[PDB]
Amino acid sequence: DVYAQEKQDFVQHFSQIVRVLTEHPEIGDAIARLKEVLEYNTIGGKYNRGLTVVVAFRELVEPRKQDADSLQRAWTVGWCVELLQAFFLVADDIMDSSLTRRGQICWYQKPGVGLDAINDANLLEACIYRLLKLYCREQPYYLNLIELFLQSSYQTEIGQTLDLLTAPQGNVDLVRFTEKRYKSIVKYKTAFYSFYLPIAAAMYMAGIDGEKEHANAKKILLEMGEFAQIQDDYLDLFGDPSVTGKIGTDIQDNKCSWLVVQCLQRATPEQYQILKENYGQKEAEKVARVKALYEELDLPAVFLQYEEDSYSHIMALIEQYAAPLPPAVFLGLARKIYK
Amino acid sequence: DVYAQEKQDFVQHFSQIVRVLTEHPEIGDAIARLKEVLEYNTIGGKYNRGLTVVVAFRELVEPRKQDADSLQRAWTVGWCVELLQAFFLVADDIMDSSLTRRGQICWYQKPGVGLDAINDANLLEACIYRLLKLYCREQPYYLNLIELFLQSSYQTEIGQTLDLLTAPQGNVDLVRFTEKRYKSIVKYKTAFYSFYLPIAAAMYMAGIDGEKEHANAKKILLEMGEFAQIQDDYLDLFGDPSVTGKIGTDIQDNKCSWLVVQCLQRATPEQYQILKENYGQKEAEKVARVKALYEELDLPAVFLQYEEDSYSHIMALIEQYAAPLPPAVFLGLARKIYK
Ligand SMILES: NCCC(O)(P(=O)(O)O)P(=O)(O)O
Ligand SMILES: NCCC(O)(P(=O)(O)O)P(=O)(O)O
Ligand SMILES: [Mg+2]
Ligand SMILES: [Mg+2]
Ligand SMILES: [Mg+2]
Ligand SMILES: [Mg+2]
Ligand SMILES: [Mg+2]
Ligand SMILES: [Mg+2]
Repeated sequence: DVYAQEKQDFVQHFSQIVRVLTEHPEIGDAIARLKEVLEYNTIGGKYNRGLTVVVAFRELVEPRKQDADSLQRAWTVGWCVELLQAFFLVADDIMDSSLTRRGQICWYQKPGVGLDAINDANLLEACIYRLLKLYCREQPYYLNLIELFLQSSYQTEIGQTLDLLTAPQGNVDLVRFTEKRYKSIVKYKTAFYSFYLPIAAAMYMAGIDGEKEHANAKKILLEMGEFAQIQDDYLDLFGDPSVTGKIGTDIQDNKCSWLVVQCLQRATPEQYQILKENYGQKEAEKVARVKALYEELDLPAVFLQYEEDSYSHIMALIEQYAAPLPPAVFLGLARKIYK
Repeated sequence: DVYAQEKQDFVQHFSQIVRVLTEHPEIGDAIARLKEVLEYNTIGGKYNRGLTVVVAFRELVEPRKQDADSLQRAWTVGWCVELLQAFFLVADDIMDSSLTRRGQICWYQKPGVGLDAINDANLLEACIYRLLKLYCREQPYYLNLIELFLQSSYQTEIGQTLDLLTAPQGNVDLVRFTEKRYKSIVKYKTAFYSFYLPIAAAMYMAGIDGEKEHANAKKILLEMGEFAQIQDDYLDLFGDPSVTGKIGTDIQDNKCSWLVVQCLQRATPEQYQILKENYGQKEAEKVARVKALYEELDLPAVFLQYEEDSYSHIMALIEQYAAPLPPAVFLGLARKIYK
């Protein structure tokens, strides 16, 4: 695996990122806190979004053009994608009332952190533009990268607004949980930043700035993003937290999950009433009742059939839109998403 | 007053900003929520930071160069400074546990908003870069403006970290409340975004990009920022909430206020013990005890003498560093700050 090898080399570069971001004695205490925020929240994941930048860069740039400075800028932009994700996740954990992430308690759940995590999240986002300035300022793709990260943040935030508006706390929202609504939330809240952003960053760094090539890449990557969020929704309830590193909250949070959308399409009038009575509530027995209904409607089997259909669809889109990019750019990512 | 006239003309342009930011039917609901966030949080203030952009622009640019498009870009950048402030304040109200702002309950205290305000704050920040792209993309100062707003956000966030680290909830922190600590917090948390950012934005728009001229402007503006935060700290306890539009929380939040720093410099060993026992706690009787101690040490009189000394100092800095900029750029702002 092209990711599995480059993984340890990627993590080894974190130490330099922290040193450069921690490099005015008056702000000493604030800088020591930023280092703590970085070390707790940006390290511990699979680093698939950040590694995608590095792997795509090595596949798109001519090896004679892959000098020490060029590769350093590639790893740094990969770490900017990981920082963007860390910004979103620190805040998403507060708004989703989550307990754990990447095998440890959520940063905001830590004694002595609490709602100060809001500012900590904003500092993580600020660090992206600090790194882009320090390493890419004199490059011709500088403005393209800045605008890509800003645009990806706007899209994600619009997606999170849709996610939160469809999931009001204390209100029965089954009418809102439609396939059309689900597809819009997922496109904006995760597909852009998770798949389009790292490949587009590598494309701009390789000097591929054409509107058509970015549109063709986006066509594959947004569909891959849709499947990744469906899988994330499935694992929220049916995944092993020792593997996922987090505890699911979608049922309690009244979320427009892929699971609830599939339930509503297959439920009898009686089964709809069970869902209405038990969904979007904090009671453990009500959550268990929803999971029992999902297993009764064979939703894990419906998911298994969907993964197969989605995989074939994404492969047909790679055949249609990959050119002139090497298909291996999209196949490597598809190998990581589909298990 | 050059601000008092241009105030109504500034507010009249908000309608266009909202229309352009609310201009894909799938994200309809999210866009309707963004409009609600903008209308609740960006309108209702004095608009002094946003007006500073417009007034400084008209004073720095030749009237023959002040065309309809140029002025439209000036009002828009003024509204970007107001959006940046709205982003910081929506989040600062959550972390300071505030109740009201600009005469109404804090956005997060609204029933049905709560911690979703975290995402709402992030959308306000995203809107800045949406407006810069839509109006300033083809201008030579585009990258300078983007970098100025990003740098101002980083500085402010570093300042807020320092503010929160010096004010731990549940801990007696009087040792930390020094003049040197206070001056660092204030420089970063408010002075850059409140005074340096709007003048620098107008300077870049007028084609004044020289390192020396920006350094000379900053020398005046950061000192003005220091006084504005001291006045804000004084009004937190001794101001009229019908005038300030907000309720003070500095004593309850264990903040390193200018007032507590002055108290600690003038307190007898007995008075220090009263402060230690009553500061940084939510009990109304303990807050009242701290205010009684402040009035006993004549801190409102100490503030009155400070405003006079600060005013003379800022005027001496205008005489020293204003040139070649018209002194009226700094005098107009000084007239607004000093009451
Ligand atoms: N997309 C952000 C984070 C998530 O994927 P996560 O499962 O919390 O990591 P969400 O389900 O809240 O959308
Ligand atoms: N500077 C941000 C907001 C304040 O000025 P405000 O008094 O809450 O408006 P703070 O005192 O929290 O610093
Ligand atoms: Mg979540
Ligand atoms: Mg979420
Ligand atoms: Mg999830
Ligand atoms: Mg405050
Ligand atoms: Mg504050
Ligand atoms: Mg205050």
